[PDB]
Amino acid sequence: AVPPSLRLPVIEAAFPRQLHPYWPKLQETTRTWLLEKRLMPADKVEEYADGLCYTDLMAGYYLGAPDEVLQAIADYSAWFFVWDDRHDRDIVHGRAGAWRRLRGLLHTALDSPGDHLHHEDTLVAGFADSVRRLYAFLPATWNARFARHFHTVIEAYDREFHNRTRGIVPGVEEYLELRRLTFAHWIWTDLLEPSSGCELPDAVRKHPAYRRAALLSQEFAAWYNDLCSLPKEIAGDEVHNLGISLITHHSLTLEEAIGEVRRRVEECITEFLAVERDALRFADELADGTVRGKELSGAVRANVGNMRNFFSSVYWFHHESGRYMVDSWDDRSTPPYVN
Ligand SMILES: [Mg+2]
Ligand SMILES: [Mg+2]
Ligand SMILES: [Mg+2]
Repeated sequence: AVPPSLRLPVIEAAFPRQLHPYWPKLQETTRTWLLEKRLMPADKVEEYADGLCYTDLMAGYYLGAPDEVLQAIADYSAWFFVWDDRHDRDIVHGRAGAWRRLRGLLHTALDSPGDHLHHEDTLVAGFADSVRRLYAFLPATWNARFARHFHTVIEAYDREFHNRTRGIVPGVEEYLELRRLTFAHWIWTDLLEPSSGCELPDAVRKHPAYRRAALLSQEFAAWYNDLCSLPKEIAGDEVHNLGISLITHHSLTLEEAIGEVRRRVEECITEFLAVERDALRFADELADGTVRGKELSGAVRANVGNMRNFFSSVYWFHHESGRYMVDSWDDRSTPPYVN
């Protein structure tokens, strides 16, 4: 039973969950990949890895993706989570020197993953491994776009580092622009393309309906995460959260911020439903009778479909993952899966 303050009746009724048939293998393989790359201690993987439901999230998102593509996505996503934890630990312990170097190593590895497959820092090598595999599905033009988007993500994380060390709480609009990058909105949007096995031309993917649908899907997830991860981010001295920016600047109380974030989350859903019609109508326009048009039509249709899936997958992920179960920790400021 989902708590009233986090419950979204629309998602439960209009957004039915889906699950990739490869998921059972996905869960085990990703777990093994975390062990082989040494991204987590062997006992924390045994204890927490499956309870984190990182593979569950992506398997309910990228439906119709080839197994190898889904695996690379899941491994990358798992790295993304342990990088968020390393980023958090570097801040609380004030390891600015360690962070700046890692930051630099990630930029370089992003451009040439092969050269960093066996780097001394396992976090860098784990990153290089998943990125190299992601670069093997689609032509170089896609890889370049991916790198370009993730270069921005790293800098956003660096910007987050400086804000938390100084104690600066971003403005509500300053946060919303930063949140699009720290949540990696366009990374997950790009990953839709190898999932449908097709790189979309700019004329297609920058179509207003496609753009808006992709955006709204990411905004919902990012903002619902802020709503659900709020208690664990309060206890961990995290300052990057929509609710926190409201309380700090707009002087809203703890309950006023929750309700305010809820309404923004609810708007995303109904706004998505409106543009989803336009996005799917555009998919029907692409099918002009040609083989090419048919391929582009199917890809967009599958992508928009996965944008929809994200809603249900994220929603149930925040109530099934042990990542946010702060109420069951001995030390609320230190998650047990984090080292
Ligand atoms: Mg975090
Ligand atoms: Mg973050
Ligand atoms: Mg969060």
